[PDB]
Amino acid sequence: ATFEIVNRCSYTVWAAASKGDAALDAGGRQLNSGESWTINVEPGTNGGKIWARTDCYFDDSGSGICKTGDCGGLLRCKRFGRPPTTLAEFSLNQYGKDYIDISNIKGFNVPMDFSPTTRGCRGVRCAADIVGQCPAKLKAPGGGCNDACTVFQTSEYCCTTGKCGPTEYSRFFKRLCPDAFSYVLDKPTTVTCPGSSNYRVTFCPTA
Repeated sequence: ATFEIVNRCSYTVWAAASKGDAALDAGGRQLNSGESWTINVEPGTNGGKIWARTDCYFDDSGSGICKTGDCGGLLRCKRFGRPPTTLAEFSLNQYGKDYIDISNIKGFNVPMDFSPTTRGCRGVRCAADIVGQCPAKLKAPGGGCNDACTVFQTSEYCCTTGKCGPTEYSRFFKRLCPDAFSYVLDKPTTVTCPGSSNYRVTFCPTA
């Protein structure tokens, strides 16, 4: 499956794609304002994620650091990135179908649209100004808006015991972005697409 990753933001981002234990495709690449990078993700990929990283420096071997989304200091990500990271999440060819969603469970750094380029389902979007409206105690000094598990490390925010409910913090994400996961047990906003669909992830989809 192809995922076209498009940076409409006015600033550079370093796209990242991983299923947690491995890169997807090259795993990472710089996208200047306007650039598009198309990756190929193996069918049957379960638990894939694509995200943006901001204010990165890499040296000539592709080692450095990002202020959001850093995946162990590599340009080419093999693991998930350091919150805060808006997440495009997908599992492909799961008993005949694809599942996609955007999640704020690991915070928000960059607005995002996650849409199929092929027929038979709809896309999802979290494009509100969550960084600018971010509650005081969630603001990440490094840039972006942390989820409350990251900040406070409690069973309630992290949903460790599998029994959490919504919170004042999760409700901020859900109000700004109703169509993205705001906490682990949020009512699902997952979209079912045909097996083997193709996709576009657009950073900053709106002015």
